Amino acid sequence: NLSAKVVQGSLDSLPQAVREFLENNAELCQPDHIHICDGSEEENGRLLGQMEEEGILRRLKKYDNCWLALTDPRDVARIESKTVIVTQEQRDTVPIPKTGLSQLGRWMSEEDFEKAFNARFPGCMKGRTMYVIPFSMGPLGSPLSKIGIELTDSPYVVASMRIMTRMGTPVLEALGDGEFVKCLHSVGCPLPLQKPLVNNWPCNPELTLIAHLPDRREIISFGSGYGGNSLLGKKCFALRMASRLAKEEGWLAEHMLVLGITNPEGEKKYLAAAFPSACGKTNLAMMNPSLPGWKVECVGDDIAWMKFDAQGHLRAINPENGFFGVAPGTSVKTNPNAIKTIQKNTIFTNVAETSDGGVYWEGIDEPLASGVTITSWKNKEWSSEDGEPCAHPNSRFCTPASQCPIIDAAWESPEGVPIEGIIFGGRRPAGVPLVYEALSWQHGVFVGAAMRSEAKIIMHDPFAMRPFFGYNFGKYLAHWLSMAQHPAAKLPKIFHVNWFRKDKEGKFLWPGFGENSRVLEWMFNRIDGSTKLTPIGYIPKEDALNLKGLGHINMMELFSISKEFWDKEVEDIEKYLVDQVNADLPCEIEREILALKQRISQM
Ligand SMILES: [Mn+2]
Ligand code: NA
Repeated sequence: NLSAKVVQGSLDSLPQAVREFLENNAELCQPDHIHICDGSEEENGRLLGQMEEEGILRRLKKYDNCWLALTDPRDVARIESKTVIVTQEQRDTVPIPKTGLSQLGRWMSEEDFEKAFNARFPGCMKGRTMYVIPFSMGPLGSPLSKIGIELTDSPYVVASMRIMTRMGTPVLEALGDGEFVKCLHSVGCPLPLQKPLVNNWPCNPELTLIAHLPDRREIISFGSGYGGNSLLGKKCFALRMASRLAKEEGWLAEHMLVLGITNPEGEKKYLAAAFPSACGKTNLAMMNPSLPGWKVECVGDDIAWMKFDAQGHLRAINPENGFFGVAPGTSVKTNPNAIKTIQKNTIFTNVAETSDGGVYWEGIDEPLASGVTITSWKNKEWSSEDGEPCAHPNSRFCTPASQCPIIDAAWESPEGVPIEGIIFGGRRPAGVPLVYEALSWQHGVFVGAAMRSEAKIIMHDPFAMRPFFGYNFGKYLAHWLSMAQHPAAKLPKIFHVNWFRKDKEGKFLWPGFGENSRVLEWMFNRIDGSTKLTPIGYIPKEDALNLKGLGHINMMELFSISKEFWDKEVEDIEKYLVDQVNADLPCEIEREILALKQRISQM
């Protein structure tokens, strides 16, 4: 029966629980075939060809084994309005706010999700193949890694997951009879197609819904083929579901890159940073530092799982296997290590294509050769003159982590790396200095809680987890606060940075990119035990920041803290936190809000 539809692998080699999960959903989804993925090169190569024949991907002949997917323009991004978490009680998932709808999560009742589900999945894979992706989040076979099984009817998903996770037969062997996260995904276009297909990219924007059911350990996603919505081990599992597991079992799952930096005397520290949208995350994680004798190496550019070890050090591991980076704005100048990374074995999505088979995008900063022309991400001849970008602004590259020329030697050590500093941020055109340090752990938690970033709109993105909390943010804030009562904890120092402060003409006060290494240098030396006290925390004292080799920098304006800007800031932060967090806001946070007000009132 079922075995008759299997075109690769054997039902009988799957652990029984994996087999039951597959059986239950094949019966539900009614796919024409079952493909058990093995993770092999040969399978990958096979699936690429198949994808090329069908028009899903094009070869990028300028490079070694790169491919380009173009999507339906209705499906170009993770969509938060269609993303929900499902729990018996609303409060376990989001706080009940004082006014408005919560912006800290979107809960759906189990009754509502059951109707939503039944309206979408039965028969959804008719006419297509159901692929079975065994994948590990974390180095294969570690005790501290978690495994999932994602069923999908999208080969683009398979190939992306092979890069972004460890996938294939070795994960099934490691999993044996263990537990796993059940992940079900369908693009939602059963054949025969009921609606047109744009660029050979199936999606069902109307019914798109990305659900998480933490008590069942299930992620169920329907109707988008796009990254955050389809690659379920990354945002769905490694951030949302995990942040909730972590709150239960003593650890943290966070939206942080992790880098190791070494000073000219050979001392090395690992730092973690949580930044909101469009703040240069990959750019910092794989920075080529400008300061002589300094070295930066990349552990991860997006997510980190962290847990206190036996001596109380917070150790991080990057549960991903690759980088799903925003492409526009990537160039040799801004991120030479990212460029080198994506020179081969990479999938690109919604970027532009040169006539010689290369890629292109806003900010790539690479003159075209005489006669080379550009095809945009909508498949049309393109020119600067048309008044739309040649690449979608959320376009991506999906690339093996092992290819980063500065990948850290410890990026896959199953014991993780010891975090000595955590860095929060955002895009703040006015008011917020280049760097400041927290006064205490509780104050550091409040700094993360207070994060805002200009996306002409400025929004709150606390800890850069606003779209990703797996559970009540007030409870997450308690969970972080409680780290300070962990026996012998060695708490990382907390900082906040802003690469985007502008003068009155809107020009950047700070050059950023490699020059950010000057700011990392000061944090590094602060971790080693100097400062100038201000109401918002410590900034570097006069002349402490290393400016050698830079053109002029307006230090005074860059580090300026005005009472008036900050009177409004703290009023905004208070309003936000008391309104959105309400009955769940920890008293430690309340005290930090008041204290900042008190300090600001003293200026
Ligand atoms: Mn991210
Ligand atoms: Na997005």
